[PDB]
Amino acid sequence: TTIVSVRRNGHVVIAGDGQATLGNTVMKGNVKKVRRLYNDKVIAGFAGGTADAFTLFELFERKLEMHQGHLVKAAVELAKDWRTDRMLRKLEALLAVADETASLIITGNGDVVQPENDLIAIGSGGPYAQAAARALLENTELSAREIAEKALDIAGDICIYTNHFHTIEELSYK
Amino acid sequence: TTIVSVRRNGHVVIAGDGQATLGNTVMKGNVKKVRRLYNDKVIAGFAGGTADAFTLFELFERKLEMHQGHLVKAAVELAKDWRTDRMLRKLEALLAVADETASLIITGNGDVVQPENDLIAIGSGGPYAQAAARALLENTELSAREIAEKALDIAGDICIYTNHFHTIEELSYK
Amino acid sequence: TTIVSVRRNGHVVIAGDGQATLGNTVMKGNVKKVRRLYNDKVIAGFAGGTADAFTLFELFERKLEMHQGHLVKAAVELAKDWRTDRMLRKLEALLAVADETASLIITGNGDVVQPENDLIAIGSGGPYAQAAARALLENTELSAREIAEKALDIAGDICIYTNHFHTIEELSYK
Amino acid sequence: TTIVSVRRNGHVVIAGDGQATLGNTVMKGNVKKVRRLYNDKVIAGFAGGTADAFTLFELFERKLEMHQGHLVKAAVELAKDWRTDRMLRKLEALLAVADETASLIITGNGDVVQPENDLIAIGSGGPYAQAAARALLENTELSAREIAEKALDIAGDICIYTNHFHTIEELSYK
Amino acid sequence: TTIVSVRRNGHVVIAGDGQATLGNTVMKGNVKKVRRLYNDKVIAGFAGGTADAFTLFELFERKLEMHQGHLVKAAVELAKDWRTDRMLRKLEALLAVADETASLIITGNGDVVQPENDLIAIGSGGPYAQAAARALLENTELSAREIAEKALDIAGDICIYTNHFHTIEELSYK
Amino acid sequence: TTIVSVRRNGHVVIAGDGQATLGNTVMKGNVKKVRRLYNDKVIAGFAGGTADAFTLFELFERKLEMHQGHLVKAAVELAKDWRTDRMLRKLEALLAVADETASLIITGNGDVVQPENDLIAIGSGGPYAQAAARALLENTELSAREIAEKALDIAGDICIYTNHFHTIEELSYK
Amino acid sequence: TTIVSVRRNGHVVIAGDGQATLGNTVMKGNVKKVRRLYNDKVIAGFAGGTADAFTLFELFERKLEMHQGHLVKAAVELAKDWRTDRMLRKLEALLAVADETASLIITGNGDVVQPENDLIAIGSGGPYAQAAARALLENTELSAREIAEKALDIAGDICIYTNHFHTIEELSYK
Amino acid sequence: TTIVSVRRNGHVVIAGDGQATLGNTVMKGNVKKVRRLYNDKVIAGFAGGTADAFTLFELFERKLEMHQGHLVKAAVELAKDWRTDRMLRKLEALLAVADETASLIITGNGDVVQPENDLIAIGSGGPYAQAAARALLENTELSAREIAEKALDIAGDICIYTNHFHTIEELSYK
Amino acid sequence: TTIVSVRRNGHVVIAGDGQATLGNTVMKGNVKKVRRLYNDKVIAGFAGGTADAFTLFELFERKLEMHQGHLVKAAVELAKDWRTDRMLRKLEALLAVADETASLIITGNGDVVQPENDLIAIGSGGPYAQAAARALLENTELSAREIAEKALDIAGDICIYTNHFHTIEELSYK
Amino acid sequence: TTIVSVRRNGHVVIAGDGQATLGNTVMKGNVKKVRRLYNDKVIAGFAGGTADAFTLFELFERKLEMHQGHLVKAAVELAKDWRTDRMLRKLEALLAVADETASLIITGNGDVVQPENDLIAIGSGGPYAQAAARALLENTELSAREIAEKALDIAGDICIYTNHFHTIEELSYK
Amino acid sequence: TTIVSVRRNGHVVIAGDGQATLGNTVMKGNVKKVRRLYNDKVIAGFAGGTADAFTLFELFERKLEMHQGHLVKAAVELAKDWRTDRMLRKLEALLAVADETASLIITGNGDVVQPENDLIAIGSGGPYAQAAARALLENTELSAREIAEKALDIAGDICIYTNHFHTIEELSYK
Repeated sequence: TTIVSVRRNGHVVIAGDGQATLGNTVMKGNVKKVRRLYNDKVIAGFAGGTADAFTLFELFERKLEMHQGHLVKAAVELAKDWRTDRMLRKLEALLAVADETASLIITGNGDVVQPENDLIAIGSGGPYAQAAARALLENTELSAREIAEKALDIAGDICIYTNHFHTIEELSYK
Repeated sequence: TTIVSVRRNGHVVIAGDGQATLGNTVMKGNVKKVRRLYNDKVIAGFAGGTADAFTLFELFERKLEMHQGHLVKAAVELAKDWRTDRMLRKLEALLAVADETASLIITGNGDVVQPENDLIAIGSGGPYAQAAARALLENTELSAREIAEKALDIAGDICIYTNHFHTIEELSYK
Repeated sequence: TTIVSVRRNGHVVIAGDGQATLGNTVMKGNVKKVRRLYNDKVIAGFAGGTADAFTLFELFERKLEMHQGHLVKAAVELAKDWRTDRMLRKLEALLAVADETASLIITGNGDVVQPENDLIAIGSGGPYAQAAARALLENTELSAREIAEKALDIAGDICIYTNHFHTIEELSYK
Repeated sequence: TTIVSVRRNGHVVIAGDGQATLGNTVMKGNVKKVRRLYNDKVIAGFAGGTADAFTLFELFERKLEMHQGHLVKAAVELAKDWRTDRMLRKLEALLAVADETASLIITGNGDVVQPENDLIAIGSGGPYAQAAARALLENTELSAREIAEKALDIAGDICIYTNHFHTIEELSYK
Repeated sequence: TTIVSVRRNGHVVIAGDGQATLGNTVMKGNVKKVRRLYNDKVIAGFAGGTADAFTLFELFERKLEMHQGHLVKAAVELAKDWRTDRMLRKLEALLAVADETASLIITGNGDVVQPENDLIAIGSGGPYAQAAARALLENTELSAREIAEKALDIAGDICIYTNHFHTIEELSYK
Repeated sequence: TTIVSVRRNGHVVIAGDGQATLGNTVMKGNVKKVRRLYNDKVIAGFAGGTADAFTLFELFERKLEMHQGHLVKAAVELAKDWRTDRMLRKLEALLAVADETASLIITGNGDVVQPENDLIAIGSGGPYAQAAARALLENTELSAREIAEKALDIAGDICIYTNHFHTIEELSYK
Repeated sequence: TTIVSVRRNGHVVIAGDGQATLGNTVMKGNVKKVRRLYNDKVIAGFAGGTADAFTLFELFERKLEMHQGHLVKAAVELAKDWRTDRMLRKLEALLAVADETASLIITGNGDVVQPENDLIAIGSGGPYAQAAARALLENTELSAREIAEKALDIAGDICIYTNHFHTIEELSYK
Repeated sequence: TTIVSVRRNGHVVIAGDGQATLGNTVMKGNVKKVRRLYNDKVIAGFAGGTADAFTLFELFERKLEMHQGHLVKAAVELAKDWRTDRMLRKLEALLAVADETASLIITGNGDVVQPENDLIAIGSGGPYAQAAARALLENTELSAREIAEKALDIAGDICIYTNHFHTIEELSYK
Repeated sequence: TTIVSVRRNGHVVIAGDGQATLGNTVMKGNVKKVRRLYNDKVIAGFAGGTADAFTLFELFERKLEMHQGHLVKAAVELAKDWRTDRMLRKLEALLAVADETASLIITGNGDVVQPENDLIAIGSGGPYAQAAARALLENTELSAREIAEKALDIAGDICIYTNHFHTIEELSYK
Repeated sequence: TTIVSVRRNGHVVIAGDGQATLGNTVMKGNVKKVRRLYNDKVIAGFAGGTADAFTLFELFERKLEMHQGHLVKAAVELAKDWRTDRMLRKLEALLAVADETASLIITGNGDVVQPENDLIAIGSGGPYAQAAARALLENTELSAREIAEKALDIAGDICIYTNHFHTIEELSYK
Repeated sequence: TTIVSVRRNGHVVIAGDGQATLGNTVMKGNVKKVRRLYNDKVIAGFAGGTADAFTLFELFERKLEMHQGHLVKAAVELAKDWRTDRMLRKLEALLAVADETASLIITGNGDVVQPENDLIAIGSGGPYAQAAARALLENTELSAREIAEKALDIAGDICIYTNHFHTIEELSYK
C-alpha cells in the first residue's frame, strides 16, 4: 500500500491506493484508505485494518473535541492511549493526518512525527512516493494535489503491493 | 478449505468444501463449513476450527439483535471483540458472511472486508475459486449457485487442501 | 510472471505478461516472454533469464533441424542436454512450447510434460490462469486466443508478480 | 504420490497414483508413474521426477542384459552407480521394481530393500497403502491387483499428495 | 501411540497400544490408554498425559450426568470448557469416546468430530490403522473387535511410536 | 549504493554514489562506481565488488570488439559466460551499461534487461532513484544529467547505503 | 543427571548422581539429588533445579497428610497444581518418588507414570541406567541397592552429564 | 539399528536387529545386518546401505587376501581407501568386524577403533546395548553369544529404531 | 542514532544526531534526541522511541522532586519501575542523563552506569563517538561542546544510522 | 584484531595488536601482525593465518621484483592471482601494505583499495581506530607513528578482540 | 578432549585425555591422543579424528626430513598443504607439536601459533587447562610433566568432554 501527503500553496492532501494483499495475491483492489474527520475539517489516510481505522479515527475525532481543533495535541493525546490502553494496544496501523495547521504520522509506538515538509509517505510504497514527490516539489510548479497523484502513480508502478486506484482528500485555506 | 460466495439477482450463496487436514493426511471429509444464522436470514461459511466458528458465529448473532440485523455495523463490533477480548483473541478463523444487503469477510485483525462484487473466496483454495468465479461471472449468464459450485470444484481440483464435498446455503431476496 | 497456453479449434496460443520483479519492486514492465521458433512454425513462452532464453531457444531450434519438425522429439532431445551438459545445467527456466502437433512444458529437470488438454499455465500466476482458463474452456465457446488473454488478465489481477502487458503468439491450421 | 506393489499367486503388480504437486497446488493429475522395462518382463513404479526415473530405469535395463535379467544382482549395480556417479548422484527418485522372482525398492543411498512379502509401498502415501494392503492380504482371498488398487485408493483418501488416477502394470507367471 | 475405534453389527470398540516414548527410547510399554466411563456405559481411549486423562474423563462423566446419557451433548459441553477454562486449557490430549448412540473425537481446540463411519484413528499410528481398518471393513465380514485388533497390529508394525500391547473395550447393543 | 542512468536528447548518463558499507559502518566514501570502457564510447556503473566489476567490464570490452561494438549482442554473450563459467559465476555484481544505442542492466542470472525508457536504477537505493527520476523526466524539461544527479541525491537521502559522493560519466550523440 | 530406582523384596531404593552442568562445564559435583520426605516414610529423587524440587516436594508432603499418605492419589493432585497453577507451572523438574506401595515418575505435564517393575530411570542418563538395571534385575540375585548403585555407575560412564558421586535413600518394608 | 559384538571364552559374536526406518515408519523388519567374510573366518555387522555393504565387505575381503588373514591391517588398509578414493568416499556406514584375532569398528572417517574389551555397540541403540552388555559381562558367567543376544533385546526395547529380529554370527577357537 | 556526552570544567553537554531509520530508509532527519528536564537543571539524550522517552523522562522528573534532585538516587528508582512495572517494562529506550553532579546511562535492565569520565556514548554509533571523544579529550584543550560536536560528526561519518543533524543541550556550573 | 596505518610528514606506518581469539578466549597474546617486505622498503600488516601471510607476503615480494618497486602494480598483480589461482583462492586475509609511494588494502576479493588519506583501519577494531585516528589527524600536530599508536590503544580499549601488544613499522622519506 | 603442553628445564611434555564423545554419550574412554613422530625426536597431541591426525602427522613427518627437522619451517608447509589441498582441506583436527626448539599449534586455517611460554592448551577443555597450567607454572617449582598432568586433571573436572585417562609423551633435552 502507499499513502502520500503533500502541502503546497495553501493546499494539503493525502492520497492512497486501494490494493490489499494476502501472500502473493490481491484480495481487493479498491480499498478506501483516505477518509475525512472532525466535521470534514481534518483529512487522513492510513495503512491497516479496516476496523482498526474505524476505531482509531473515531477516537481521534473525540480527541479533537477535547482539544479544540488543535490537531497536534489531540494527535498527541491519541498516540498516547494507543500505546497505553491494554486493548487499544493490539491495534496495528499507520495514521497519516493533516489539517490546515499541519500534518503528521502516528505509529502504534505512540510517536507523533512531523516529516521534513509535511511530506508524508508511509507504506511499502512510501519511499518511492517520497522520491518522486520530492523530485516534483523541487523542480516544478505543480500543485500539492498533482504531486500526490503523480507521486502515487510512480509508487504503484514500482511497488508490487501498490496499485492505481486512488482516494484523494484535499483541503484549501491559504 | 475453500469458502466461495457469489451473488447474482436476488440470489446470494456460500459454498465450502469439507476437508479437514492434519499434517499431510485427511482427518475428515464431510466437514460442514457453511451454516445459517439469525433466524435463517443470514448465511455464513468459515475457514478454520469448527468450535471457534461456532463461538464467533453465536456472538455474531448476539450482535445482530443488538443492531436490528444491520450486517456491517453488527459485524464491525465483532471485528472488535475478536481482537480486543482475551479469549476470542485466541480463536483462529476466517468468516464469510452474507445477507440480502451485502457479503463480507471478517478476520481476527479487526478487519471487515467487502470485495469487489460481493465475491468472496477465502481459505487456502480461496484464489483459485476467485479466479474461476470471476471468469464465469463475466462471460456467462450462470447463476450464483452455479458459479459458486463450479468455482468451488475448480478450487477442489487445484487446492491440495480442498475436496469435493460441498455444503451450500442460498438466500433468495430477488 | 504468468505463461498461459491454450488450444481450441485448430488454434494454439501462448500468452505471457511482462513484469520482472526484484524483491518487492518492479524492475521492468514490458518483458517479452513469448517468442517464435523454427522458421516461425513453433511458438514458445518462457519464465527466466533473457539469456537463458536466447540459448535454450536457439538450441531447441537446432534440435528441430535434427528431427524434421517433429516437435516432441526435439523437445525430448532438448530437455536431454539441459540436464546433462555441465554448463547448460546452471541454466534455469520454464519453457512452454507448442506447434500445430502438440504443446508442452520443459523444466531444467529434463522433464517433457504434456498437460491435460494442452493447457499450460506456468509461473507464479500459473494456477490462477489455469483456474480461469479451465472455467472458460468448459463453459463457453470462446477462442483459444480469447481464453489465454482473459485468463492472463485474471492472473495479473490476483498475482502480485504478474502485470497486464501481454505478448501472444497464435497459430492456425485446422 | 503412492506406489504400491502386491504379489499373489503368480500375479505381481505395481500401482501408482498420478498427482504431481507443486507447493500446495496440483500441477498435473494424470502422471504415469508405472511402466514396463526389459521387453515387458519387468514392471516398475517411481516416486519423484519423471525424467529422473526415465534416466534411472534406462540404466537399470542396461544392467539387466548385463546380468541376464537377474533383478537383484542387476539392481545392486544400479544402487552402486546411483550413489557413486556425479550426475546420477543428483537424481532425486525412489524405485519400485518387480519381475517374477521378487519385488524391491531402490534408493539413492545405495540401498536395495525387499519388504516382508514383496509388499512395497513408497511415496508420501506409502505407509497408508501398506497398512490397507497388509490388512487385505491377511483377511481376504483378494488378488494382488485387487489389493493394490483398493490399497492405493485408501492411500489416495488419506494422503493429501495422492489422487485417484491409477496406472497398473501387472505380471503373470503363475 | 495409536487409538482405533470401530463399529459393526451392534458392536463398538476402542483399542490402543501401550507405548510411551521420550525422544528415541521407550519409557513404558504397557500404558493403559482405553478406559470406561459413565457407569461402564461409555467407553473411551486417549493419547496424552495419564493425569490429563484422569481429569478430562472425570469431567466428561459429570457432563453426562448433566445431560442424561446424551453422549453427544455432554461431549459438546466438554470440549467447551476445555478451550475456555484458563486452567483446563493447558491440558493437551485427544479423547476418543463412544457409546451405543455414537462415537467421536475431542480436541483441545474444542471440536467435536464425528468421523465418516464412526471409524476413529488418532495418534501417530492413526492413519496406518485407518487404512488397514478401512481395508478390512470393506472387504471382509470380520467383527468390529477383530478389526480394531488387526488394524492396531498393522499400525504398531508400521509406527515406530506404536507397540503391540492392547487395551480393548467393547460394547454390545444391537 | 545507487547507480542511475537517464537518457535525454542525445545525452545519456550514469551516476553512482561512492559509499561502501561493511556491516553497519562506512568503509569508504569515495568509491568510483562509474567508468568508461571501449575507447570512451561506452559508459558503465556497477553495484558490488570493484574487482569483480573490473573483471566483468574487462570481458565486456572483449565482447565488444568481438561484435563490432553492438551493445546488446556483445552484452548477451557476457550474460552467457557470466552464468556458465566457473570463476565468473562466483562474481557478485550488477552492471549498468550504456552507449548511444541503448541502456541496459546485466546480471549474473544471464539476464539483460532494458527498462522502460532506458531509465536504469540498480542498487539498494535503486527504486528511490527510479521514483524521483521518473517524476522528473515527466514533469520537467530537465536534462539527463540534471535528473540523474537530482535523482541520485534523493536516493542518497532515503537509502542508508547510499551517500552523496557522485561520479557521472555522460555521453553526447545528439 | 541420572535418577535410578530399583525395587526388590521389601527393599526399594533411589540413587542419583551429583553433577550439575552449566554449558559444557561442571558447576558442582556433590549435588544431593535424593532425599526423604513425609516423616522418612517416603524417598525421592529429582532431575533439575534444586529449589524447584524443594518447592515441589514440600507441596507433595502437603498432599500426603491430605490423603493419609496415599502415594498415587496424593501424587495425582500434584500432577495437577503443577500444570494448572501459575507459579508451579514455571518450575522445571522431574520427580521420582517411592514408598512401600509403589514407585513413580511425576512431570509438569500432569503425568504420573509407574514403569514396568517400579523401575525408574530419569534424567539424561536415564535410559543407560534402565538398560543396566534391567539386565541385572533379570540375570542376577542382586538387590535393589546393589542394582541401583551398579546401574547408576554404568550411567555415569556413558552419560556425559552424570558423574560418580552418589546419594541413596533406601526403604525397607519387607 | 543396533549392532552388538562381544568376546568371551574363545568365542566372539556380532549381533544385529533388522529394522530399517524412514521417517516415523518401518520400511523393512528383517534386514540382515550381520554377514560373514574371508572364507567364513571373519565375521562382521553393519549399519547402512545394503549396497554400501556389498561393496565395503567385498573390498575388505580382498584387503585380507593382500594381508594373509591379518585382520587389523586389511582393516587399516580398508579404512584407508574409504577416506581417499573419490568414489568410495560418498559411501556411508559403520562396519563392525571381528576375527579370532580381534574385533573393531571402521568409520567412513577412516578410523580403525578397538573398543575397551572388544565390546562393540554401534547404531542408535548402541549405548543401551553397551550398558546392558557391560552389566552382564561384569556380573555373570553368561556366554558371549548369550550376552549379545540379551543385550540386543534390551536395546530393541529402549530404541525406537531397533526391533527384535536378530542375525548372529559366532566364532569358536580357544 | 548516537548520543554523546562530554564533560569539561563546569561544562557538561549532550549531543545527539537526528536520523530515524526504518528498514534501510531514512524516515526522519531532524529528530530531536536531546532535551531539558526538571526546570532546565537537567539535560538528557535518548536512543530509541520518542514517545517512550517522553514517558520515561517525565517519570524521571517525578522521581527528582521526590529525591530533591539527587540524580543517581532519583535515577535508580527509575532503573526500578522500568524493569519491574508492566507497562514501562515494554518501553524500549536508552537514557543519557546529566546535571552538575554527574552523567549516566539508564537502561531497562535496571542498570545505572556512569562511565569513566562521565563520558557517554550510546546508540549504534555510540563507540565511534566514544573513540573520537576519547582521543580529543586526551590530546587537546578543546571543550565539552567542541568534543561532543566533533565526536558526533565522526560518528555520523562511520555510522550508517547516524546523520549530521545535531541538537545539543549544555549545562554550565563552572 | 586491529591494523592501523597512517601517513604524515614523509612518514608512513602500520601498527597492529597481538590478540588471536578462538571463541571467547585468547589463544595467543603476542601475534606479530606487521612485517616488512621487498628488501625492507615496503611495510605491511595483516589479519589472518600466519601461513596465509608467509605465502601472500612472499608472493607480493616477487610481484614487486616483476614491477620495479612500483607498489600499486605489484599490488594489482597480487590481488589478481589471489582471486584466480584455484589454490590461492582458499587463502583468507586482509593485507595492509604501504611504501614511500602510497598505501593500500588488498582483499581476497581481488580488490586494491586506497582509502581517503592513506588512512587504513582493518579488523574488528578497525573503525574504532579510524575514529580515533581521524580525530587526532584533524585536531593535532602529532606524528604518523604517534597516531597509529594512540589510535591502536583506543581500539584495544573498545574492541574485545584487540589487545595492547603492538608491532609498528615506520618509514621515513620526505 | 584436552591437549596440554608445558615446558620447563630441558623437559617438554604433551598430555591429553582419552574421551571420545558422540552426542551426549561416551563412545571410548582410552583414546590415545598423544604420540611420537620422527624417530621419537618429536612429540604430538591432537584434538579430533584419530585417522585425520594420523594422516596429518604422517605428512608432518614427511615435511621434517624435507627440512632437516626444522619444526616451524616444516610445520608451516603443513599449514600450507592443509588449507590448500582438496583432501587434507577436509580433515578436521587441531595439532599440538613439540621438540627441543619450541612448541606450537597447527590448524586447518594455515595458522601456526606458538603461545606465550610454549604453553599449549587446545580442545574443549583447553582454556581450563591453560588456566591451571598458568597458575602452577607461576607459583610453584613443579615440573612440566607435573603441571601438564595436574592441569589436565583440572580440565577433566571442569570439561564435560574431557575424562581422566592420560597419555603423556615427554622430551628431555636439558
